[PDB]
Parts: sequence; structure tokens; C-alpha cells
Amino acid sequence: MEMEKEFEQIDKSGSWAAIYQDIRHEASDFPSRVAKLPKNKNRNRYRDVSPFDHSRIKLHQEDNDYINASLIKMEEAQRSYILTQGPLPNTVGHFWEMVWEQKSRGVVMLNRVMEKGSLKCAQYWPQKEEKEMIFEDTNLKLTLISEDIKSYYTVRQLELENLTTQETREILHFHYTTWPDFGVPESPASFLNFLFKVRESGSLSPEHGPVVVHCSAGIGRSGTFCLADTCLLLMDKRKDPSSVDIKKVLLEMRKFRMGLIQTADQLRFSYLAVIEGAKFIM
Ligand SMILES: CS(=O)(=O)N1C[C@H](O)[C@H]2C[C@@H]1CC[C@H]2O
Repeated sequence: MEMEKEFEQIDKSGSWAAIYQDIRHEASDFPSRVAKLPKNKNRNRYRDVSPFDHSRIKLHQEDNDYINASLIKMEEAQRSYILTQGPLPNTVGHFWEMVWEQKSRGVVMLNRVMEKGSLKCAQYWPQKEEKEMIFEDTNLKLTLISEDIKSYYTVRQLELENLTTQETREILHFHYTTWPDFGVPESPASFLNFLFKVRESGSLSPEHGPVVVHCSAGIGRSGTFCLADTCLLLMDKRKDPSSVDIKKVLLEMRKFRMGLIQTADQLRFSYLAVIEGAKFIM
């Protein structure tokens, strides 16, 4: 079926939970043996969210190459994404090592450091220009260059230096700051505006490594971001845009990381975002 009228048909019939459970039943199951090794317990935030072995990102290190991060490669859309958990106190150096090694331009953050009165990720970037951060375990230096605070999101320019080689690179930090503590946003308008700002920066384009996108677990809000982006690109590329099937795209993405889209409300919100976004594109 088309999207916008499939949407009204699920609303009128109140069957979002049943649609979402079908997706959960059909989703891929692949091994995640490296994630579950005892030496990696303090590298995982949640025991039930792990990268698959076949798609995990490897650190360029011989001691321990493990990080909780996955490469989502979308062949028809010609887009790739790295989805990862919010960094932990003992993985902030690994996080920036990955950004460096994978040649990423942008980092997309969809959570606040504290939500619901608890810490959802480490404070992994510097908050003042004159107070830079040094990660001794991976030999990187990170400096805040500039910060632009807007009503729904903040953009930061950061400088990452590889202290071994003295090479430097400019990284863009895109921080969506207004996702509610509970539920999903009422309108997709600010989320779509944010997606378009990430696109306009070059951070999603083939001349750079994959964008790094995270929330707390790296599957819910993060899944919504890449699902909406890929569906909109396919609608632009194809002769028949109504042939794009958001459930089939989501199942394709779940071949590369488990659990993408965590609730039926996030699934409904993803439909809403693609529907509204397809009208603005033209
Ligand atoms: C009722 S439903 O399955 O169609 N679905 C929508 C409804 O508004 C409730 C409960 C469920 C999931 C999200 C929430 O908004």
C-alpha cells in the first residue's frame, strides 16, 4: 500500500502495536559473540543491545578492537551510517578513535546528557574553548572551536588532533536537544528541519566517511533518524515514489543492527516524518 493512506488505515484501526510486533517477529537474528566476551562487559551500556559480529566497527588496535557500534550500509540509497551507543566513561577515547579511523565528518546526538534524572551518556566533548580534552588511552586531543545554540538544536565545530601524527580535522557536532523525556514529538517539523541541516553540512555525503549517530542505546531515536533519511532519498531516486515501503526499509536496516525503532510510537512517528518530509522536498 501507499504510505499516507496505510497510515490513516492503521490510525483508524488502532493497530500500531500489532504492526510493530510483526516487525519484531520478522527481524534478523545474527550472532554477537564478540560483544558478549567477559573482557568487554564495561564497554556495553545495556546488556540486551549489542552489535552483530558481521557488521560491527573494529577499532585499529591489536589489544582490544571492540566498540558497541554498527555499520548500516544502504545499497540502493547509496548512504551509510554508523549507529552507536552513547559513550561511557571508559569508552570516550574509543569513540573518538572510531571517528578518526572511519574518516567521519559529523556526529549526530539525539539525547541530552541527563534525562529522567539519570545519566544517559558521558560528557564527551569540551564545553569551553579554552578547556580542551585529551584522551590519553587513544592519543587524541579535542578542542571546541565554536558553538551555535538554536531553539531546537545546537551545532558545534570541533577540532580533532591525532597526537601521534599531528594531523588535524574539523568535526561537526549536531545536537538535537528537544526530544521529550517520554514519548515522541507531537510534530515532526523540528526533527525534519534538523535532518536537513545535517544534510546541508556535507556530513552524509560520499566524499566523507559515514556519519556517526547515537542516542543512549543507539537503536531508538537513532533508528528514526536514518530510517527517515533513507526513505526520503529513495522517494527522490525512484520513478514511482509510492513504491517506497517503510516497513521493508526498516527490516533491511535491522539486518545490520538489532532493535532499530524501540516502540510503536516511534514507528508511527517515523511514518509521520517521511509523509510530511515528502511534501516539503517538492
Ligand atoms: C493504539 S495503537 O496500537 O494504534 N497505538 C497508537 C495509540 O495512540 C497509542 C498506543 C499504540 C502505540 C502508540 C500510542 O500513541
